[PDB]
Amino acid sequence: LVHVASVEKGRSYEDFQKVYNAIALKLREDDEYDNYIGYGPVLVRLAWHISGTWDKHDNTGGSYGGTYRFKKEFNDPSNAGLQNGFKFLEPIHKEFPWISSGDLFSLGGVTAVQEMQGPKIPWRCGRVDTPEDTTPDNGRLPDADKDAGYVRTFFQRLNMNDREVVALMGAHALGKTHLKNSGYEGPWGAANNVFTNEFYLNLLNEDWKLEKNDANNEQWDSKSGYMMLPTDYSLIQDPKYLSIVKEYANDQDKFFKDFSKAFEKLLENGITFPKDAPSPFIFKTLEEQGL
Ligand code: HEM
Repeated sequence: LVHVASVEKGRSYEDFQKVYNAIALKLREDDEYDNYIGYGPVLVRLAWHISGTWDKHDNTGGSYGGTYRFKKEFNDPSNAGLQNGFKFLEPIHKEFPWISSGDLFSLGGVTAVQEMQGPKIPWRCGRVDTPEDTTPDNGRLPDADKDAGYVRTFFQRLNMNDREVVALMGAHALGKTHLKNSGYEGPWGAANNVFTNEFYLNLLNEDWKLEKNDANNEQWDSKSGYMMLPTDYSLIQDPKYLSIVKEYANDQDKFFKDFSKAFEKLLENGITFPKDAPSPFIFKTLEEQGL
């Protein structure tokens, strides 16, 4: 497979900045979702799950085709709870019917990180909707009940190295786990709709206790009322991952710079960009525009 990026016919930077502004205004407005966390966290989880199906060996999956819109991927057990993010974006797609599904789903993730005071993420347009038979089969997204060796091996399929894996996992400062979606329950931290290096500081400074939860799954719980998945706690059990966790815990700016690069790479895997194509767009926040 080759997937060539094709700009939506006749659209420029200003068009995409209007879709970003529509998503960001609705993030502001629907602030009550999930006990006042807001939709920002489920939207960056949606952008990672539609990208995370990519396989570097045959170029299948990834964000390009927008195939989450199809039943098979939509109903994947690993995507439980993402229907909420889909439903959020659906009025925005009726307002801007020209944008492709993969461009809308990935842009939702970018808009959410930046509106939650995160780093600017360069974003490229050009994903093209592909047919229902290009939809990847279920089972390509990662399990949470595993160790550092599984994590390393998993992310190799998306050719992410150690630094990129640790930077990307820092998005778990956002939102929370929900028992009915995944068999896990609880937040990773206190400031869960502000993008900060809090995940790393919690992993290094809390007194974590291994416990079983109500779904019979294990998770690491702290006195503070926070939790960590087996795969998160893996990052301090592996010596290579632990030196990077310490780095980001001591330097949020380095975490932001590395997260920015790794998240753009994740959203663009599998896509070939012609050099006639526009450079990556840097969108302004509502705040920068006075809106
Ligand atoms: C080995 C890797 C990963 C595993 C096993 C994993 C697993 C999970 C699980 C089990 C949840 C809870 C779902 C729920 O009950 O609602 C979750 C939530 C979330 N994940 Fe991850 N994750 C991984 C990587 C990532 C990455 C790479 C990102 C983003 C760059 C990410 C972003 C999120 C976000 C923001 C949420 C919160 C969503 C919400 O609050 O509804 N995760 N993750």
